[PDB]
Amino acid sequence: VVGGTEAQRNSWPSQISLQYRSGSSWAHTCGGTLIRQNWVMTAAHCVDRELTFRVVVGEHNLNQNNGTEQYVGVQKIVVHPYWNTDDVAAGYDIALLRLAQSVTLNSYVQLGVLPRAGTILANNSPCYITGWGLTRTNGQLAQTLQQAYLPTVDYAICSSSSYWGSTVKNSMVCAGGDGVRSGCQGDSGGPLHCLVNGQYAVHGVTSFVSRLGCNVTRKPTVFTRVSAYISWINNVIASN
Ligand SMILES: [Ca+2]
Repeated sequence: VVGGTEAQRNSWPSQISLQYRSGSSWAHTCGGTLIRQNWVMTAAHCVDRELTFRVVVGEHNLNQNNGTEQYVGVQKIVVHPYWNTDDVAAGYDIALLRLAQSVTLNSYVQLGVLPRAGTILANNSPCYITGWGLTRTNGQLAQTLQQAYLPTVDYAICSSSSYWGSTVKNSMVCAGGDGVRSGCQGDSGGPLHCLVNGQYAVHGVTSFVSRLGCNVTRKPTVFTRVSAYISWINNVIASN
C-alpha cells in the first residue's frame, strides 16, 4: 500500500497473509480475506504459480512475533473457472482456498462480512485498502499491515478514456487514483473494506494497478467486485 498508515492491530481481523515456501522460510506474496473458519477469498492470479502456500491469520508484523498469529496450510485451491492468467483485464480474478484446519476466532481473527449480491457502491464511497504490499512503486513490502483511504470511482468514470477505458469491467470496483495512495505489489488478493449502513464489508479483492506504477493519477487500484461473485462463492463452499 503506497501512502498508507499503519493499521491498528484489531481493525481488520479478516485480513490474511498468503505466503509461499521459499527455501527454509516463507515469503508473503498476497493478501486474502478470511470468509469461513476454513476458507479464504483471494485473487486467482495470486495462486497461478505451482507453489506451496500457507495462510497466516492474526498477523500484524510480517517480521516479528505478534503473539496472535495462527499458521495453516492450504488444502484445496478453487480458481474461478473463467480466469485466464494472460488476461487480468477480462476479470474473474478470484479464488477460494480451503484451509487444512479451521482457525480460531478472536479479536485478531474474524470472518469478513461480504456484500449482498449485485450491490454497487455510489461514486466516491468511503473504503480502505489494507495489506503488506510495496509501500512505493518498485519499493519493498511493508513490515506492519497498512491501510489507505481509497474512495470508489464508479464504472462510468473508471471506464472513461483518461481512466482505465475498456480495461475496467463492471465486474470490478475501482478505488483511489489520487496519485498518492494506492495498492501495490503484494496487496493483491486482499480486501477493499467499504463502509455501508454503518458496517464495513469487503467489496473488493485487490487485482491490478497500472504497468506505469502503483500510485498513478486516474489509474485507481482495481479490485474484483465481490458482489458479482456471491453465488459462485456460495456454490464453491457448498460443494467443497
Ligand atoms: Ca508477525
